[PDB]
Amino acid sequence: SMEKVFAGYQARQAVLEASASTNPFAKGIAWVEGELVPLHEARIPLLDQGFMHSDLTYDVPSVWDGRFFRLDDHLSRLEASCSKMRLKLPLPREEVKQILVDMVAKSGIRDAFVELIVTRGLKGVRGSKPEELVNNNLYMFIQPYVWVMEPEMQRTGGSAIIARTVRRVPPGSMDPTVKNLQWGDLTRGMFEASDRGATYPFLTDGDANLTEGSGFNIVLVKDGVLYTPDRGVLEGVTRKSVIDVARANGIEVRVEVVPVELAYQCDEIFMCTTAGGIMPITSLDGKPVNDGKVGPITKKIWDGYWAMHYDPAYSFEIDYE
Amino acid sequence: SMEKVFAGYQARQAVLEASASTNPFAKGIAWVEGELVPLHEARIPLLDQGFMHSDLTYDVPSVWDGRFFRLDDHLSRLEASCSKMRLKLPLPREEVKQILVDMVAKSGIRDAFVELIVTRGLKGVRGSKPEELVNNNLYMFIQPYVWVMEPEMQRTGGSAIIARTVRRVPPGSMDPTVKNLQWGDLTRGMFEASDRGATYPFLTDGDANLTEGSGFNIVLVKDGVLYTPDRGVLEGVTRKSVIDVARANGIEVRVEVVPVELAYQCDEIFMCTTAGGIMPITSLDGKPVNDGKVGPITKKIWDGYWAMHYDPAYSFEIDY
Amino acid sequence: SMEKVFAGYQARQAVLEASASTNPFAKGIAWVEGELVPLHEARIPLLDQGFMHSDLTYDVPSVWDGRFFRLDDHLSRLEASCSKMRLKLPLPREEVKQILVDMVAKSGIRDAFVELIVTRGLKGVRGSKPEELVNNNLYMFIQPYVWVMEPEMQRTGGSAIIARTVRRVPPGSMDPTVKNLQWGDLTRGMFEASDRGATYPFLTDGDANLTEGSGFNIVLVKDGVLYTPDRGVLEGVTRKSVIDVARANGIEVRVEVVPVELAYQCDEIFMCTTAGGIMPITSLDGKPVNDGKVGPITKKIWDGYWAMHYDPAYSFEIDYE
Amino acid sequence: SMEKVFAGYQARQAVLEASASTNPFAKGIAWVEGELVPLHEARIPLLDQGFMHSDLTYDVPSVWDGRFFRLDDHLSRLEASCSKMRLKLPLPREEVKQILVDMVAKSGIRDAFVELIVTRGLKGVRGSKPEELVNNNLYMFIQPYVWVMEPEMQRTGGSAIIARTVRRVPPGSMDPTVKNLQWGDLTRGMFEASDRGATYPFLTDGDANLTEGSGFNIVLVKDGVLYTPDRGVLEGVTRKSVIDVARANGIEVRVEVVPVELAYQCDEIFMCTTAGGIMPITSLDGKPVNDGKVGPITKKIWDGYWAMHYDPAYSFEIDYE
Ligand SMILES: [Cl-]
Ligand SMILES: [Cl-]
Ligand SMILES: [Cl-]
Ligand SMILES: [Cl-]
Ligand SMILES: [Cl-]
Ligand SMILES: [Cl-]
Ligand SMILES: [Cl-]
Ligand SMILES: [Cl-]
Ligand SMILES: [Cl-]
Ligand SMILES: [Cl-]
Ligand SMILES: [Cl-]
Ligand SMILES: [Cl-]
Ligand SMILES: [Cl-]
Ligand SMILES: [Cl-]
Ligand SMILES: [Cl-]
Ligand SMILES: [Cl-]
Ligand SMILES: [Cl-]
Ligand SMILES: [Cl-]
Ligand SMILES: [Cl-]
Ligand SMILES: [Cl-]
Ligand SMILES: [Cl-]
Ligand SMILES: [Cl-]
Ligand SMILES: [Cl-]
Ligand SMILES: [Cl-]
Ligand SMILES: [Cl-]
Ligand SMILES: [Cl-]
Ligand code: NA
Repeated sequence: SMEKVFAGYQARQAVLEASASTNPFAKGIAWVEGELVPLHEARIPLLDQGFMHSDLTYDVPSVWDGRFFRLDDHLSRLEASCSKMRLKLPLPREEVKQILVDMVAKSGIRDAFVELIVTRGLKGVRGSKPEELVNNNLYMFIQPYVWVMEPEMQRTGGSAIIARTVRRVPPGSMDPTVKNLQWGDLTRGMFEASDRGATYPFLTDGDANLTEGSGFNIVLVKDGVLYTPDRGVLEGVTRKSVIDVARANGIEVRVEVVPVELAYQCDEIFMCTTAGGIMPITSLDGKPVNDGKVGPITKKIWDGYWAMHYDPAYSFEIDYE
Repeated sequence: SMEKVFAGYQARQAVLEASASTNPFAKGIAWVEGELVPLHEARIPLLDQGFMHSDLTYDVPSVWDGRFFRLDDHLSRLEASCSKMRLKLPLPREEVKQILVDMVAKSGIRDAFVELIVTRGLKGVRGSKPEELVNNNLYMFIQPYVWVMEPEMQRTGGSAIIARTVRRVPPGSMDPTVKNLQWGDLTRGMFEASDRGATYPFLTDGDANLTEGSGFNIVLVKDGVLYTPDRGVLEGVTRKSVIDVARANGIEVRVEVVPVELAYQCDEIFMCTTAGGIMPITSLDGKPVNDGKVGPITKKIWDGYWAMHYDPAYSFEIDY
Repeated sequence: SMEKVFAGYQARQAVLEASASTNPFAKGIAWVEGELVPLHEARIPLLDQGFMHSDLTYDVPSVWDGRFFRLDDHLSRLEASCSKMRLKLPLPREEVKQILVDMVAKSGIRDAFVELIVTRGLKGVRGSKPEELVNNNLYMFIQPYVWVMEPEMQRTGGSAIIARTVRRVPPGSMDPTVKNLQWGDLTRGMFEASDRGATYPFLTDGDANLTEGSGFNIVLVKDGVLYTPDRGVLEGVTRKSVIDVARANGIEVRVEVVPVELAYQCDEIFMCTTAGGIMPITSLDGKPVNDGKVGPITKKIWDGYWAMHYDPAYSFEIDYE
Repeated sequence: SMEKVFAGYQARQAVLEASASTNPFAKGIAWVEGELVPLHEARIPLLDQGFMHSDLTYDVPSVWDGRFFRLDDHLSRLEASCSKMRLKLPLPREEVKQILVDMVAKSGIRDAFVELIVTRGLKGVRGSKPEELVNNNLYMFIQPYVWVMEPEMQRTGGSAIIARTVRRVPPGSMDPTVKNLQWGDLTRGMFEASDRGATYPFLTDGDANLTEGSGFNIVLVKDGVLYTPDRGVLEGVTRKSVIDVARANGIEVRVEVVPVELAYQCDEIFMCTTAGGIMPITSLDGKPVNDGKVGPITKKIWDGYWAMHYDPAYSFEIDYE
């Protein structure tokens, strides 16, 4: 149930904040050039191309109730993203896995936002031969779980708008399956949502089709069928878990081109991302979605998603010692 | 004169190199939270939104022969970029000017690449009211002049391609008049150019029109008339200087939609940006541009652009 | 003041409507291969490439109160469209205008919809040399004045929507300054407007900018300044007349890129085309434009536009004997 | 065996030519308002919206060696196209099939190009209720088989270019799965190919991906795998047959987004459409495709495609009495 899941998070959260006075990693821990530092003290070289030209890729696994969730899927996506950008994970994947879990155990964080960043390094791409672009930089940090939609808002649903002043960066400019931090369009959508009195922007592809929002995939529900865009979006691990939950309940999920018009004619809407999970949308463009309540299929997806966090096929326990 | 301008630069480079053993700022100086540090030692907070989400704007003025070139145009464009992104220059504009001048003077660099970065700060835009987004961060650094085209290549021109695996980010996603560091498409084009045996990628808008390249504007020349794209590109200060020079010489500049086909049927091609100046392109898609030599109008713009660096209306001397 | 012009047309309508029994051309007259036939009896070859592949351009001048309005501008734009499409007006422009006034004369129509069509001919472009594509076909007809907005609606303003299920054909696909009959996107927009309970669709370029609608240009007014898109649209003769009226009245004109958001924050909206003239819009997306009344700048352009039809510099009288 | 197919076609061509003196339908037959006329005498009303605004859909089945090829697949696609455009086939599809067979038998054409056109009718969409737009018009005609690539050129393959002055109309403007005659972009591409010394234009989607050409789908072959675009194109019946032949031969076909770069790195290229069949491309942008010869996998698809014309699951024999 939703109340039991959030009550456990609130308990573990309070325990974490009580440890902050004696554990300098309780607010987060970062890995910078082989050194573990408190997150809010972490610094990176100004000349790092991940800053100078956002020449990087990244990925965000999570920890819930002391259990890493689908970590191997995120590490595999990071490696695929690195290869698409001609980057290379600077450490063996097995060592990265050991460092990540050790950082979580040192922080004591039971519900964690985990981020890995692989940047081009100190040498820019311009005027460089491929041989001198191999010293890629790696940054990792753990921090308390981040909510794109706060737990209280998940009980009643959120408000969204179809963005009309900004469209998603097309794949011909930037591959949206390569997770990146070049959030120019998404930051614009967030400003438009604030100007229009809503919280979440839904960005189109400029061809009257839905893509994704500012840090989440979009799923529409109409007549017992789930619809989510197949192109122009990140292939989210949460979205993959949504498909797993729907298949277990005999619910069809159509991963295809989704017209904007369907968002106005569907029964339920919810957002999905690692930093938040399953987040219902009960208002669109100032009007309620159907009856303005969290739909029944959304709760089924919501309940199943968090149940997967204790399935040993998708999670493993962390030894905090 | 190309040889005269470059010979002066190489001579000043020897002076800078000889000073490096006793000046820790000779390789660059950075301004971080009110502190001046050697550029290669400068560090920024990991949680800065300029890194966490590239939530920033920036601008790049330059120094040549100890003269700041068109600094007030770059400072004004940075302020216009900040307002468009709901950022604000964290220091008064005049105070920023004196810091940059003092930074250049401390470094001893006579030909300088100067960069100013304004990021959102330590708090992200997501789930935030406008009041908690006013603590923007400022980063500035001086570094030796950066060449998108090396001086020796400018004498003969470079090789370019029309990018076919990537197109420019449309203005409906990111305003290209707001200078930003989200170079996803530009970095892809640089890889495609390397894959195809050329140096400079020319990105289209996907609608079969030219836009800009990986850090430079594009100007085509046909029958004595300059053509440069009017939308989907940065309004470069170098491009504005090109128009200034062509204005003084009676050369018509057409800032309009430029179709891709014109790049294959023009007489001269050259790029322009602060990090390099006027850079001729004598080869396109593996084929020569006209006669494969640097064109006469390009040389006219070239000579006029560098003479502008000693015009008091566009520059001022730095007291080292 | 609308009444004088409308009553003139309404009274001239009765003279034409009462002459329907006697006049075989009161409902229209067409020019097909050198012969003149009643409009609703005209026929074209099935193999004409103007039908087989919409391989044509066209233009619509008009007659008002027995005065051809800016006919030479429409003829020049037609010749420009032909050259851009590698077509050629199959008769000297001088013979075309003489044939045109003769057709209006025999029809007796005082307020007429005139349409010229130049098609590729009977031979298709596919697998053909340039020399085999020179026999272009010409089709011309006169028709009673067509209103994209009824005169009664023009006094109160109409309802419009920003199309969300369709966007305008980009110039890189089809040159919108070459007037064509490939209305696939405009027809979809008209269906969307009917679906959403409005009359007129406003199509975007997919990049959150305004373009044009189904057969008209769009003009926005805010703080006494006219705004109309500068690309991706037809350079309409009515729009050029709107700008001309603005020149004579000291109005600032901004022919530039108009973002979609300006339509939701402007003071007045009106559309313009030869088939209807100046056509106000007082409702957008189900909400009133400003105060929902025909704004003062629109009424100013409206009165000036129809006064040009009696200006000898822009019109000339037809001799009906 | 390309000779076996082409020689049989030439023998039937000689028989049809000798009958042209006595048969007025040997050059084609058209169905216009229930009347059968010689194709080159067929006329349509000028005011038909299929001409006035290209407000129509169409489809092209074919006859080979006296056998209709996949006719019901074309009729089903025609019905799906009509429904998407809010049109309706003006006759029962079984009667339409009976009429088509009767026209082919009456013409004596053994290898035929068959075209069916459904237009909006005489009343335009602009300012109309759904009731007044139900009188759709139907045009059908038979004519000798049309070759987008001549049989002799199919032996050595043709030359193509990636169009750089034009891009395909995006689906947000016009649905490419709805076969239409609004060939504005395709005609421009055909002119660019002629300007650049090539025969066939390959149009991109504007996002550095391949779509289709001027009346054909595009298939790339690399390392034994077939690639063809999954969006922005017509879902061709010939393309469907290509997938059928490749599946019967254990050859993988990937219907997915195809980057432009793959066209410059692949082993074989061929086009496919009803009017011509499998058409190899051995030159791209003035350079040979691999060795410049018709590839082995292309010939395998070529042989299987024509063998399908005698498979009872994809063809049926016409009784010419
Ligand atoms: Cl609490
Ligand atoms: Cl994202
Ligand atoms: Cl986030
Ligand atoms: Cl299905
Ligand atoms: Cl649906
Ligand atoms: Cl376990
Ligand atoms: Cl354990
Ligand atoms: Cl000097
Ligand atoms: Cl003229
Ligand atoms: Cl033909
Ligand atoms: Cl269509
Ligand atoms: Cl849009
Ligand atoms: Cl109309
Ligand atoms: Cl019109
Ligand atoms: Cl009279
Ligand atoms: Cl043979
Ligand atoms: Cl009409
Ligand atoms: Cl027989
Ligand atoms: Cl029926
Ligand atoms: Cl070429
Ligand atoms: Cl699609
Ligand atoms: Cl298919
Ligand atoms: Cl590839
Ligand atoms: Cl069957
Ligand atoms: Cl069958
Ligand atoms: Cl048979
Ligand atoms: Na959008």
